[PDB]
Amino acid sequence: MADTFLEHMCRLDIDEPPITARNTGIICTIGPASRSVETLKEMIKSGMNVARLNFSHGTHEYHAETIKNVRTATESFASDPILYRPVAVALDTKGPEIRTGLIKAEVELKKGATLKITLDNAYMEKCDENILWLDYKNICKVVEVGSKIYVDDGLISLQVKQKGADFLVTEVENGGSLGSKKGVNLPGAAVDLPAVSEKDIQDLKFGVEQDVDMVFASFIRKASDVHEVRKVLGEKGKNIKIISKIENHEGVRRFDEILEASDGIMVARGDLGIEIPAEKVFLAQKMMIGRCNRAGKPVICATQMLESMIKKPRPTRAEGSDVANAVLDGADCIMLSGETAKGDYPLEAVRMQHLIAREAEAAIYHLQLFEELRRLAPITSDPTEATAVGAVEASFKCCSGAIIVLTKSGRSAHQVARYRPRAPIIAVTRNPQTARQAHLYRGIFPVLCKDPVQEAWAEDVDLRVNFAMNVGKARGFFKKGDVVIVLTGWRSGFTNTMRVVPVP
Amino acid sequence: AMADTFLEHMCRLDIDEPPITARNTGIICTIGPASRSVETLKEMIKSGMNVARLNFSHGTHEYHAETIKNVRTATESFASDPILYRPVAVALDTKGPEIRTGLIKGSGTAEVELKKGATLKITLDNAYMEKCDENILWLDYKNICKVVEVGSKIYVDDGLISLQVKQKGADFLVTEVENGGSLGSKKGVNLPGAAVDLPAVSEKDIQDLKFGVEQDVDMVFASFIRKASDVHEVRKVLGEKGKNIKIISKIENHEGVRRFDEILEASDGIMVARGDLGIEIPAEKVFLAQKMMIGRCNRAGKPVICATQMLESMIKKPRPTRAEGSDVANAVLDGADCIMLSGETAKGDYPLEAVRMQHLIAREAEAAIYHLQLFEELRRLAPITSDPTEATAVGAVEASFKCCSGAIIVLTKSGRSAHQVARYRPRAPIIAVTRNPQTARQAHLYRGIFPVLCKDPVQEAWAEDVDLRVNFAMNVGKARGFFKKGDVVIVLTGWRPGSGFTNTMRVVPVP
Amino acid sequence: MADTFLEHMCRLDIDEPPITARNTGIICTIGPASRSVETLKEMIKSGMNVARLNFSHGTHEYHAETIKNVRTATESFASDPILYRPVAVALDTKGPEIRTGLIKAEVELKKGATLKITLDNAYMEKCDENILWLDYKNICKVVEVGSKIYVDDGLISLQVKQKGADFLVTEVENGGSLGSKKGVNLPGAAVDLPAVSEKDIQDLKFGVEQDVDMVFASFIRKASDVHEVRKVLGEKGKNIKIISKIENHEGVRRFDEILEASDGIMVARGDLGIEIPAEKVFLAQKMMIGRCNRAGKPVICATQMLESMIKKPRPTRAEGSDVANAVLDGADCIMLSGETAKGDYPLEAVRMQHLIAREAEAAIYHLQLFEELRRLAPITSDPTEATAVGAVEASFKCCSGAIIVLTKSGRSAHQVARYRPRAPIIAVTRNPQTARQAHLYRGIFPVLCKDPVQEAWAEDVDLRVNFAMNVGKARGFFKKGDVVIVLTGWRPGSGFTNTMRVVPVP
Amino acid sequence: AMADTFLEHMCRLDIDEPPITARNTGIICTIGPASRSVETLKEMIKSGMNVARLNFSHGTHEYHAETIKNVRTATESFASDPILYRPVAVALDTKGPEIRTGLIKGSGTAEVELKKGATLKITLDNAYMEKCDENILWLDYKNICKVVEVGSKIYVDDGLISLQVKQKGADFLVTEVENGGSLGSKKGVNLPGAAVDLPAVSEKDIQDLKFGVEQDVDMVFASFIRKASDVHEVRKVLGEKGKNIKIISKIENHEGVRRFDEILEASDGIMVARGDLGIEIPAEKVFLAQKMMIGRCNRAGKPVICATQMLESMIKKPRPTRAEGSDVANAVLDGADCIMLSGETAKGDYPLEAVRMQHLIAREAEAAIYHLQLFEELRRLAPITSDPTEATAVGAVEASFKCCSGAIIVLTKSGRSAHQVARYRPRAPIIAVTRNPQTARQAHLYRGIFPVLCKDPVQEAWAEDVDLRVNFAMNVGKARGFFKKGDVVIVLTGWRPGSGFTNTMRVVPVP
Ligand SMILES: O=C([O-])C(=O)[O-]
Ligand SMILES: O=C([O-])C(=O)[O-]
Ligand SMILES: [K+]
Ligand SMILES: [K+]
Ligand SMILES: [Mg+2]
Ligand SMILES: [Mg+2]
Repeated sequence: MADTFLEHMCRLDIDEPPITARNTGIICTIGPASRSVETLKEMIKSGMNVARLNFSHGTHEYHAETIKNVRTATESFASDPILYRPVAVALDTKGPEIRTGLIKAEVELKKGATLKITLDNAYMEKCDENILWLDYKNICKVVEVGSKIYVDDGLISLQVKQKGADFLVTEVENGGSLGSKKGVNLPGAAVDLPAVSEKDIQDLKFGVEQDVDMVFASFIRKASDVHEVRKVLGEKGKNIKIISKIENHEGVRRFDEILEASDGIMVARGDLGIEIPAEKVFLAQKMMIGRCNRAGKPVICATQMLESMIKKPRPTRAEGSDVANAVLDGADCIMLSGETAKGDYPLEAVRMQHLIAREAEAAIYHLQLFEELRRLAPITSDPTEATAVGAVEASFKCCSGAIIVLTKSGRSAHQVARYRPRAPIIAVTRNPQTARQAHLYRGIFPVLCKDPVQEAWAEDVDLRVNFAMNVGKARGFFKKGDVVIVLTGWRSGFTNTMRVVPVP
Repeated sequence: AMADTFLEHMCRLDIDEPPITARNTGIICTIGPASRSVETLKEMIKSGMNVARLNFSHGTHEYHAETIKNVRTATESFASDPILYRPVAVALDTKGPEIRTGLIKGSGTAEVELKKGATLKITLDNAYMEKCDENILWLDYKNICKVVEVGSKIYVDDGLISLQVKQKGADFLVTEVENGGSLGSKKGVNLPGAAVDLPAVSEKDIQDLKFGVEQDVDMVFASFIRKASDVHEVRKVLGEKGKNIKIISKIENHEGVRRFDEILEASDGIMVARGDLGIEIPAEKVFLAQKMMIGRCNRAGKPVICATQMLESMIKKPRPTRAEGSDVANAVLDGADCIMLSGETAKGDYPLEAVRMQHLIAREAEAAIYHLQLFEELRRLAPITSDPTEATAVGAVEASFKCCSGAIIVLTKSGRSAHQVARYRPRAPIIAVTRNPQTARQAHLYRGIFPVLCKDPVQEAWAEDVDLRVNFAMNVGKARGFFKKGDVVIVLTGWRPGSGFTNTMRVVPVP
Repeated sequence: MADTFLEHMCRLDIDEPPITARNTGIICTIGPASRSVETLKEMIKSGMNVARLNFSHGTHEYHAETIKNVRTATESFASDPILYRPVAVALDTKGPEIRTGLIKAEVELKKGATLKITLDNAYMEKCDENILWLDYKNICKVVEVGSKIYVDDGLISLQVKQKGADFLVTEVENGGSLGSKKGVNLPGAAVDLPAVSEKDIQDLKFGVEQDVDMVFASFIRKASDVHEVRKVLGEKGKNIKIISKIENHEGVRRFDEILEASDGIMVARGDLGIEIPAEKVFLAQKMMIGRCNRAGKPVICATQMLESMIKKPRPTRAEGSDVANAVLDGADCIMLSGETAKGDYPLEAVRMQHLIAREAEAAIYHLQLFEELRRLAPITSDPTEATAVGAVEASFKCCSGAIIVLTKSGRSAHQVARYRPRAPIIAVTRNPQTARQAHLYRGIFPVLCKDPVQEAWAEDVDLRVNFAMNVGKARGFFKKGDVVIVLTGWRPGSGFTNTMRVVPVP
Repeated sequence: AMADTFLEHMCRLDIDEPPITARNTGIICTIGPASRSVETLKEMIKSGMNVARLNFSHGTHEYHAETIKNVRTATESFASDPILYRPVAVALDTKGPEIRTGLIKGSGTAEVELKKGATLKITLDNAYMEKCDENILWLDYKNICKVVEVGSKIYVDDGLISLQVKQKGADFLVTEVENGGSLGSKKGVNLPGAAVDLPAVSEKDIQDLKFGVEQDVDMVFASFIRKASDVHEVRKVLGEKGKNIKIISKIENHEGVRRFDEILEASDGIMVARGDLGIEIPAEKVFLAQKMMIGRCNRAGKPVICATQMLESMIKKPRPTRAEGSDVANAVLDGADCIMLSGETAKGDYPLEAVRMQHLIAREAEAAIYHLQLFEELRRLAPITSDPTEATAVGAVEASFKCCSGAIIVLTKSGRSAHQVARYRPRAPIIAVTRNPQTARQAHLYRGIFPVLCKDPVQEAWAEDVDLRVNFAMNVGKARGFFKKGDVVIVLTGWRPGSGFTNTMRVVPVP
């Protein structure tokens, strides 16, 4: 509304409540703190849209049981289709990780002490303060004397003092408590591990068997890595979405070809901020969100967004700012990892991301955003593109309560979301996978129609539209006499009709 | 357009890029001796005329009834092909509170020379009303001595001759010529700064407006409007029988500019009547008033006409001056909905060349509009509304830009749906399909509306009817060269018959 | 101040007086109506800044006398250095003109009649309704059956029906009265003539001898044409400004290379509107003005701006609009031709351009114009460029009465003018030619300091700044207590303007 | 800032593009046990500390006098080389109307575990002020029972523990534990929504402020400012002797946000004190208040500080969390003049790494600012004035962008000329040359200002005095790597000594 971004900031009002709808999807990592069906039901009620399974840990049998619990909780609400919320399942691959071994349970590494790194498997369960095993058998080929090795989210740091043929002698730079099977980072080293290992192949086939909705591919460095994951999913998994995790320097450098090959991007800030200087992570995050926004592809901001809530019921002020600014940047989804997998306050963490995301969406400077997105998108002969941007423009003109989109594949609703309306996008589908995957796109509130198909086209259209009207009324997005925008076809790939209709 | 700044947009204008076929700006032609025959009117229509203006400053009711007959005979000679038929509107331009001189005396030369520094007596004695000459001039404003004083300036004939009042009398004035010149018969007089007390709607005006209602004219151009109550009185004369006739207030004096907002609110549209305006206010200020008025009409979504002397030299020459070509283009760049020809078509030697030149310039200028900025500004200065038709309109225009559509096709009964699209100034032509002949004629007032009159019978099933009128628009656009099979067009329709229900926008390929 | 151009337009107010200063230069063509010392004096008082001498007509002896009269009229005001106005002298070359012979007097040409065009010089003084001689001797090699030939301001038009050896048989398409020695246009034909004829070389050498300030080079088609003009003016004329007249299709197509080679541009709309379709001239006009504004080179809009005032004391409404829109477009100068060379109301024509230009300058949307000029202009290590744009920003911030610029060559003042401040740019120089050429630049009000040079540089700066203070007070540009911007150097000579000061008017 | 849109500007951010040497955002470090020794303060200064914050919520006048002495000793250890000397400001942060609990009892564990649903009695009986435990909790707000009601929430220890009042008494409250946790001694208590009637300026605060004046502090961070009259009270206490001390109002409750405008008018600057603010208002609204206040301070040209938990994890860890890296960067991108460290430097294990991290992030964020849009908007929202100083400042900032200058050099007495430059947010560092030590330290409050203290005697020739100080600035910039010989800088000077005469801008090559 204000004519400048500065005036817009000056008018932000803490006493102005936001609208009901929350447009940014929330991705929760499942683990011991959130694995029970009972807790999952509350997670869903608190706002979880996507359950993420971290395949860096756990057996297939452990993950099959998590998936089972997630679906039990999700389907416990299916008896009321107007209130049912689809919940997607994401498989986050291990990828080319480096891990330490088992502590012979922690030991205290002291700054200045010597610590020897061994590849001898006779020590893989006998790590202590003098000797440390790790599973990267080629480490001696890629690090030099003077190299830095980081352990456990980059908190422990070691300096290589001597390099043998199959061992390293290091000095502890930043010490502290060292546990078992901790992650290792070698920034600057040309780590030669494969993008898709044999474990990754087994995990990906398991995801197809288990009917997952998306894959979060760790440590993607180039387009050929994405093509490899895509080849493994094969024809049977061809509709599974591949989200490439950017988390090293090469992935940032090669981001454009990775984006073109991917269905979406995760800014995987944990590893990313150890691989590049921490003071540069915000630049990469904003670069990648902007480029994904410009391309109309989903982008996830992830890792440590509410980290202190693993142990505290309230977040720090930096965490509140970080969630809000991710939404203001343009992130389609935000994510929780330890805060929901292992923390003491998993439901409070979900509710806080819901609350902050909703406040941040109300603070977006839509006047400039809508202008620049349209200026940066080319002209096209696609009738669905023109109808989508026309519908969004109409939605700003009448401050509609929603844009209702009927969609089989999701494509129609994605095209609308790319132009970032303020109003929620109620995407009506009969395809359950479409409904689960639509959570990746900002603004899309998927609803799963279960009424049988009508033989007459016009009748089946009116049925799904009335379904959306009832969902919107039930959720409090709008009320009788409000005005909504409705996008339909006139005959998949034929969305070309916009109607401005009052809610009955 | 596409450059990120207006300055770069200017730098990229290319005389070698042809414009599109469609011409969006309406052309209003004043009919007179040079254009009155059915034959010539047929060529005027072919050349681009959209509205025939009848100037009631001259002519009897018999005379104007015959002009209207000939306009309609020429217009309906094209009706046998509904695809190519062009509606032609009829406009009545009132005389209003004009001041005119008398006739030059029989003896002597046809015109008298008023020489700088000479004395000239102005009389109201009717014994001189047909014996005007270089010593004594009669005029028909019987109260003129009451509203002028010594030192007052009096202008005669398009402001070209100027007098200064040296002595005031009971029923005369003694003046000194300042700007001399040749004086003919029955010339217009202006008293800038004087409080002229003639009514906005005279007894003659009432009879003319009542005549216009009976003859079924489409619009009235109301001369010398100074305030909203002037407009209301015109509206009251037109009454219930003429309630659908559009009132265009002519702004031609300082008070009309001063009270412009209330006049615009009461009016259906505005004419910037630059002839009288440039005499009532300093000539160097007219462009300011023009740009202010076009801007405010654009903001309000009401039609605005730029009028008078746009191609003046073409009264005697077959090509216009460079100033005239620039004037026509800048009126369109300003945002005028219509442009107008007066003497160029009513009396000049090249009426068809004048119409053709306005059609050519307007089309080039429309291609030069910086739509990127204009569309953004119109949206920002337009309020949010709970009106579904308004949301649909702006949504259709945005979609029209996104796919570079060949047209926006709008089914409309009253015209309103199409006018709401026109207010947002799409590049593409707006084909307004109506079965209402008056709607089709009045639609010429709005930039970009190309009205087509469907004469097919109403199909029993609404959906079938709609598709009939859409396909009619498709045939018209293909025939006029606006688009071809496989192009994308925008189509706006209602959800039920009647006015007020336009809520549906479709992006469809042309068959 | 409005946030949108649309709202800016809506707020234009006919009752708001403009400031006193008029920033757009007025160029007047001198001719029979305006040649006398007595009239030239009134032309200067009415606002004429540049006297244009059209070398399509007249002998060197005739033009030498014109120049003497201009300088007599101009120096008649030198008595008072604070009110003295410099007046430049412009030579407008004949160029590759095509002219008909002598009728030997006018004939009528009827539509549909036959007219024969001959190169036979026996008929050169025997033009009539049947036979017409023109001086372009290769015309048959460039025209084709069916081509259009335009005579006399494009008002008569002929279509070639038969093409011979030294002959053309035409049909009269647009008739009318035909006098002697009228101009011919062959739009679409690839005319062969030199851009610099031998007569042009003698005329340019004459201009150097007469100390003219600028050359208006007719029918410039390419950069090498401009190079050839520069070569002829030579070392002796190296400071004469060369303005290329764009008036054919080739000049528009090759505008960029011509602008780069030129000191400035004239949009010569008369010939241009016959060479290209009349409805396209406004596009060429705004293109060239925009490109000249972007390059920071002067651009003149010319021809038929107030044409009806050749015979009438007031202009038409389209002529009022044309002058104003030229200024709104961004033209640095506007020009009068027949209106002052030969018409009945030369002083009224000048006064009207002065009045319209001032009203138009007050209506410019400076908020957007200053934003876009900066965006399009490069980052530079040149200190005077940075100082100039800093001075313009400062002038907008404090709504200053003027920007005062001391300049030897003009360049420092030209750099300010490119950023288009609202405030007048008082350019103080001791170089009289600098003072005359500065009229080419929108906003520059040049003043000629005649005081001797003070031994102390610092005192000589203050003296020249105090001179501008007195000029601005006398002309009513500002009053004591107003704030102005002052631009100066740090050491004497050209190329050191790096100092901006905000100071009260004493 | 070169892309035509903010979105493309984002798309072009390049992690491999190194930033300029200069860091423009001031860093304020809270001093405490971790950072109080002279040896550590010297390393704090080298790491980037610009302002030392003394937290008067804790410690005696003796303690704070010694802190001030050590800060001055470390700062003046660099004074031998005036080219490299960095001024360091001293800030006094008042206790204000704090509410705190008592000491945990000596018996049992050091902290007591409060369990969800347990009963906890709050008492005002002083016999318990050092005997708090899991059943009884003393606090020091003797009027608490008069401002809370049954149902009210009471928060303890950074809002981490929450209690609901279930029963009221004359000197006690019975509460139920809502959010349990480990309770230590002398923790902060918040009563959001309650009408706490503690004075803005207690007698203790008055003694602290008077001690601040006597110890020559540079600025005061006034806690819990709710209204302009609170600010006027601080200013009156500082009095004539303290009239040059800058008052920074800390906004940390709902009423201070509500009355922000009148507070900002009365204050020299603002601190967004997010610690208490995020307990007094919902945590999810803090970012809205932060961005509003930063925007309104930027619009007003007054310094704004973003404070609290910016690098909180670094109290215990040598690297920050990803959210902490993003928070610091976004504070700078919002427009914060300074950023602050609290426990990170006052008591943490990694004070030097925390300072260095803020310096590294702020420098990267400053290179990412979209100056193209920022400079346009700051100019559009700023008034036209006859103030010649203000016109000179915006002109130098425009010139700095035009030639990509290495610095803007500003000679200033009071600092104001350099403040006026900083308000328009140049990319180039502002080297503010002053002989007033207090001006130099206070200049750290303003984004972009690099203060340097000239220790040369005044030259009798004004022109020679200017030149001496400008060349000092040249040598500073070369030593610090802000520019080299042949680079171009902007120089602002006045036309006579004293404040208010800045009116000269020069573009000069670096000698
Ligand atoms: O030569 C000229 O000035 C013209 O043709 O307009
Ligand atoms: O006082 C403070 O600094 C706070 O509460 O954030
Ligand atoms: K993983
Ligand atoms: K010439
Ligand atoms: Mg009139
Ligand atoms: Mg010419």
